[PDB]
Amino acid sequence: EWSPMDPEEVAFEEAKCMEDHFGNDFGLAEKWMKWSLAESDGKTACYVKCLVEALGMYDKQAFQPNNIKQQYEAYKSDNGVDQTKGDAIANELGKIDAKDGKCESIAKGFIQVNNANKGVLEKIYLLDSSVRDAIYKKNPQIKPKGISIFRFCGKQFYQDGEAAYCNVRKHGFSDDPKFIKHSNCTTRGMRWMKKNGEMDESAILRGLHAVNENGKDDVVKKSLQNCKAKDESKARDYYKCIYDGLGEQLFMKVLDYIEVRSENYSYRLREATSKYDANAMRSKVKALDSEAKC
Ligand SMILES: Nc1ncnc2c1ncn2[C@@H]1O[C@H](COP(=O)(O)OP(=O)(O)O)[C@@H](O)[C@H]1O
Ligand SMILES: [Zn+2]
Ligand SMILES: [Zn+2]
Repeated sequence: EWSPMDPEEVAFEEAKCMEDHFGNDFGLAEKWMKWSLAESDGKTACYVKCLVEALGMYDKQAFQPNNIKQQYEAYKSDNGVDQTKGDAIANELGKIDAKDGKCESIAKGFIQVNNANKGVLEKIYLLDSSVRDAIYKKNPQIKPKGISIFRFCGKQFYQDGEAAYCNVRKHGFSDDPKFIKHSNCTTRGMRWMKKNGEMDESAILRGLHAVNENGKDDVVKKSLQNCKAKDESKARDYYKCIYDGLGEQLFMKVLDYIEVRSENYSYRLREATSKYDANAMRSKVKALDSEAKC
């Protein structure tokens, strides 16, 4: 089921749709980040479809006005949109064609509504820079941009420089009791574990393909299938199952790149940081060790 999303959740989902559809056209990716959605750019049609489904705007045959209303209500004290305009676009979007559910059908009505209320959707869905940043400042429990998911989780459970923490940095795993909470936080933050507590196999494979690995899909599937996990330590156990299946070297190569990208989800969509560079990763991992005082 869908529920209101915080600015980190929307930014995560937006970046995932952009990566899946931009097709190495960075100028088109730049337009999407600015929400310059124009039917006339080839790939934009199916990108909008990805975006509205991921944001809970589109479900069955047409849009869901009560989802958009729920998203507006969840952050009305911060989105800067009047109650009149809020309920307006919810109903205004829920009067769309849709019906069949094609890319060009949903994108046409979305681009049409977006241009009639420019900037309002970015505010309601917490992608507007001022709305996003104010929410982050008032909600320290949400991971903001500029800090990695592992560092954000690590600061909750470990003292900087403590031995168990530096083992996590060095080997990606720890036997100490705090690692159950930490790996639950990071596996969920990486979306390897979904909100409902179940593993997302495709999300793990995204991390492998990001570092240009290709033959290990059926290896990950077996690790998950044969894993004996108890609900008290569910994420930790699946995390260790993936660790053992891939081995430390490959597992950490995947995790290090996930960590670097988690500071700003648009990382791979800028051209200079669009390609995995194993040589550049060494100094990035070193800087993250230093940040943790390890
Ligand atoms: N919590 C977050 N964690 C990681 N990346 C985030 C988060 N929130 C937003 N982002 C990313 O931040 C990017 C914006 O970075 P930057 O362009 O320098 O900031 P701004 O919006 O001010 O331009 C967005 O495209 C989004 O992907
Ligand atoms: Zn090691
Ligand atoms: Zn096969």
